Amino acid sequence: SIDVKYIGVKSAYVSYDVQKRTIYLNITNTLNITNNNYYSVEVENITAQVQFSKTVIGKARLNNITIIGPLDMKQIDYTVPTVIAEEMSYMYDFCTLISIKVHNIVLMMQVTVTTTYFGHSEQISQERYQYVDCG
Amino acid sequence: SIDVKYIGVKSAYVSYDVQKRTIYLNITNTLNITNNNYYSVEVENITAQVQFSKTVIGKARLNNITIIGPLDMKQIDYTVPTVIAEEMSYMYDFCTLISIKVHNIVLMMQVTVTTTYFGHSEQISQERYQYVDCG
Amino acid sequence: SIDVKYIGVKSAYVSYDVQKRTIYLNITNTLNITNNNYYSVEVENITAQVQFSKTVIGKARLNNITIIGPLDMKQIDYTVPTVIAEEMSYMYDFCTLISIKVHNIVLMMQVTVTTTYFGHSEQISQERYQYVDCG
Ligand SMILES: *[C@@H]1O[C@H](CO)[C@@H](O)[C@H](O)[C@H]1NC(C)=O
Ligand SMILES: *[C@@H]1O[C@H](CO)[C@@H](O)[C@H](O)[C@H]1NC(C)=O
Ligand SMILES: *[C@@H]1O[C@H](CO)[C@@H](O)[C@H](O)[C@H]1NC(C)=O
Ligand SMILES: *[C@@H]1O[C@H](CO)[C@@H](O)[C@H](O)[C@H]1NC(C)=O
Ligand SMILES: *[C@@H]1O[C@H](CO)[C@@H](O)[C@H](O)[C@H]1NC(C)=O
Ligand SMILES: *[C@@H]1O[C@H](CO)[C@@H](O)[C@H](O)[C@H]1NC(C)=O
Ligand SMILES: *[C@@H]1O[C@H](CO)[C@@H](O)[C@H](O)[C@H]1NC(C)=O
Ligand SMILES: *[C@@H]1O[C@H](CO)[C@@H](O)[C@H](O)[C@H]1NC(C)=O
Ligand SMILES: *[C@@H]1O[C@H](CO)[C@@H](O)[C@H](O)[C@H]1NC(C)=O
Ligand SMILES: *[C@@H]1O[C@H](CO)[C@@H](O)[C@H](O)[C@H]1NC(C)=O
Ligand SMILES: *[C@@H]1O[C@H](CO)[C@@H](O)[C@H](O)[C@H]1NC(C)=O
Ligand SMILES: *[C@@H]1O[C@H](CO)[C@@H](O)[C@H](O)[C@H]1NC(C)=O
Repeated sequence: SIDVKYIGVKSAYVSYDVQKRTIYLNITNTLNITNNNYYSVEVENITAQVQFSKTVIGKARLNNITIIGPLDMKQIDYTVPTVIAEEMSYMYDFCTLISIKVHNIVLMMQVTVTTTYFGHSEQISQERYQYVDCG
Repeated sequence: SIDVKYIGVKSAYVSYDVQKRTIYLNITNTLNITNNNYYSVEVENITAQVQFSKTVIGKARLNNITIIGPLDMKQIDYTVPTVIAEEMSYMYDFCTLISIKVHNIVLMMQVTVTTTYFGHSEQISQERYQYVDCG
Repeated sequence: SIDVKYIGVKSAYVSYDVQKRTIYLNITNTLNITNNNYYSVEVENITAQVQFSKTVIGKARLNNITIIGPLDMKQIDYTVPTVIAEEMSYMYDFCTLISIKVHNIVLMMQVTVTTTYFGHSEQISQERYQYVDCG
């Protein structure tokens, strides 16, 4: 990345801003902007690139061979009982939340067992989070 | 990436902004903008690129061979009982949520077992999250 | 990517904006904009690109061979009982949600077992999330 910007409200190169209930009288504004941008990003000069994978098996006895990749979830139990017994009561639940395994952003790249790779990998995440808002 | 921008409300190169209840009188605005952008991104010069995969098996005895890739979910149990017994009660549930395995963004790239790859991988995520809003 | 922009409300190169209840009198605006953009993106110069996959089996005995790719979901149980018994009660459920495995964005790319690939992979996601709004 080159230019990553997070701005809460207002982003401006030039901002002539006047707010409310304001007197803006007898103003002479002169502005000259000579802006130039030159970009040379991700230039590659490879005369020879070689990726080689070789597997050779000869008169071999293989048994009980197990290969497991990443992210192996096994024998997982969730138990969230919710028992509510009432007896001449006044129940007032305004905003009650029961969240189980809530995912917002899941970015996965090159999650493998055997990988051979060359170059650039980029991940960018921007957000403005707000889970619960009870007024 | 080159230019990634997040702006909450207002994005402007030049912003002459006047708000409410404002007096904007006798104004002389002169503006000159000479803006130039030059972009040279992702240029590749490869004279020779080779990817080679070779597998050779000779008089080999293979048994009980198991290969499992990523993201292996096995024997997963969710149990969320919800028992509500009432007896001359006044139930007032305004905004009650029961969320199980809620996914918003799931981006998956190159999730394999054996991978051979060359170049650029980019992932960009932008959002403005708001789960619960109870007024 | 080159130019990724998220703007909440207003995006403008030049914004002469006047809000409500405003007096905008005796104004002389002069604007000159000489804007030039030059783009050279994703240029590839390959004299020779080779991808080679070879499998050779000779007098080989293979047994009990198992290969499983990614995203293997097995023996998954969801149980969400909802028992509600009433006895001279006043039930007031305004906005009650029961969500199970809710997906919004699922982008999948190159989710394989054996992959051989060359170049550029890009994923872009933009959203403005709002799950629950109870007024
Ligand atoms: C604004 O400028 C004009 C011309 O120069 C002038 O006549 C006027 O008096 C100025 N305003 C005030 C409030 O003096
Ligand atoms: C920008 O404009 C002003 C306005 O008179 C001028 O004086 C200045 O020489 C200009 N600059 C360029 C680089 O054009
Ligand atoms: C890549 O191309 C040639 C070959 O190597 C080299 O002379 C040149 O300077 C390189 N380009 C850049 C932008 O570096
Ligand atoms: C390992 O080998 C034994 C006997 O050789 C067999 O009983 C067992 O099942 C094998 N393991 C697996 C995971 O298959
Ligand atoms: C605005 O400019 C004009 C012309 O220059 C001038 O006659 C007038 O008086 C100015 N406004 C005020 C409020 O002075
Ligand atoms: C921009 O415009 C102003 C207005 O007079 C001028 O003075 C300046 O020389 C200009 N600049 C260019 C680079 O054209
Ligand atoms: C790629 O093309 C030729 C061959 O390598 C080289 O001379 C040139 O400079 C390269 N181009 C860039 C933009 O680097
Ligand atoms: C492993 O081998 C044994 C006997 O050779 C067999 O009973 C068992 O089922 C094998 N494992 C699997 C996972 O098949
Ligand atoms: C606006 O400009 C005109 C012409 O220059 C001038 O006669 C007038 O008085 C100006 N307005 C005010 C409120 O002065
Ligand atoms: C832009 O327009 C203004 C208006 O007079 C002028 O002065 C300036 O020279 C112009 N610039 C270009 C680059 O054309
Ligand atoms: C690609 O074409 C030729 C052959 O390599 C080279 O001279 C040229 O500079 C390259 N083009 C770019 C835009 O790099
Ligand atoms: C593994 O081999 C044994 C005997 O050779 C067989 O009973 C079993 O079913 C095999 N495993 C699978 C998964 O088929």
